Amino acid sequence: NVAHGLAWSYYIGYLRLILPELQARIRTYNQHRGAVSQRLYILLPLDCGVPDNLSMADPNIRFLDKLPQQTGDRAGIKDRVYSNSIYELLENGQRAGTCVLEYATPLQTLFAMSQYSQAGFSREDRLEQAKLFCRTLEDILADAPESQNNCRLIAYQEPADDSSFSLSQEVLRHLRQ
Amino acid sequence: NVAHGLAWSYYIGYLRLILPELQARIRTYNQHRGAVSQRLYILLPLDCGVPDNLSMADPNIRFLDKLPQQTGDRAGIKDRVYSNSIYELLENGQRAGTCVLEYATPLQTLFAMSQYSQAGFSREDRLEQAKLFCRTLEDILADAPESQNNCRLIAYQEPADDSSFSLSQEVLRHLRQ
Ligand SMILES: O=C(O)CCC(=O)c1cc(-c2c[nH]c3c(F)cccc23)cs1
Ligand SMILES: O=C(O)CCC(=O)c1cc(-c2c[nH]c3c(F)cccc23)cs1
Repeated sequence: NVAHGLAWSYYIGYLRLILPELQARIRTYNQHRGAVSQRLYILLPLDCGVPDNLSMADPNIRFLDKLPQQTGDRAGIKDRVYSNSIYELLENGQRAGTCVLEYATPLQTLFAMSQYSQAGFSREDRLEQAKLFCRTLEDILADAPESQNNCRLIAYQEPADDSSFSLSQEVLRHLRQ
Repeated sequence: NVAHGLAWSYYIGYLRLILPELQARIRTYNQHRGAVSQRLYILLPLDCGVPDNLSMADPNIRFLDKLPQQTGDRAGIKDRVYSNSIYELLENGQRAGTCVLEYATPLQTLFAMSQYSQAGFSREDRLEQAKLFCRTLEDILADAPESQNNCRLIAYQEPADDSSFSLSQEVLRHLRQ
């Protein structure tokens, strides 16, 4: 299935390469008002909507700073640059958590494939494939050596057509545990 | 199939985002001994072997310089950095071409999946899936609006067990046309 390959490729081509150096980069930031959490938090919206600006998805998610960059030679790209962003999570006007946060970009591919006739991916299959992506990635990371309390997947389905939804509260549930 | 999804994800998640700005970045480099070619050259080894150092794959492929970086907000990563590398191609001691060059990183995922028992991808399926990746990507890019004489795929199979192979000569065949 499409989602199976995408989950494996996201581990192999991205997470396996950034997760081993992540806690070092975070420790460095914290040492040079509240330490940044030690894990990469990955947003997995099951509606596969991936905005590029996180603060427009919820005003209580506020960009704070960039992590120091990681670079490595990758596939002929000399000093390929991996950048990641740190966010503050607010709750009733209070800073309640700080963490490295981003969306899983493969879900934006599921979204786009579903709109392109030539991709052979029907619009109505997005949700099932997003669920399959989330399950496959969780199963990969549970057994992966580069994941050492390094990463937390935050999967969520914003309520059917309508009701109240808070992305920042979804992240905070995981941060608190 | 695995390769179908990976080809679509490589277009959607990478090429669609860097190709529109590529000729601008190249024009800038050329203006601020022989101009860099106007296209991104993508190496598609059908054996799915993707080294991170290109000059160790062939001594006639020599790193020259980095393209100026492109940055954009991407999935919550503020100023996500896209770096690309420029190479000189030599032939009998002469510089015969200059171009932005890198490997298609999805082929390294096909290679890795084929070695991981949990990925359900048999070792003997690599070649067929690499061929399918190459065909799917060519068909995507042929109809893609962001590809305007912007990109050239270089697919090759290094001779069965043994005979002479020159990666630099493979790239030069395409550069010359
Ligand atoms: O996506 C960004 O730009 C920030 C994260 C990053 O640098 C990378 C992501 C992947 C990747 C592996 N598989 C993918 C897929 F199936 C769809 C989209 C992206 C990817 C390789 S590197
Ligand atoms: O791979 C690098 O780090 C340099 C190029 C780059 O930045 C990106 C690549 C992709 C990607 C989309 N699909 C992929 C897949 F299936 C396997 C591996 C990578 C990718 C997203 S961004």
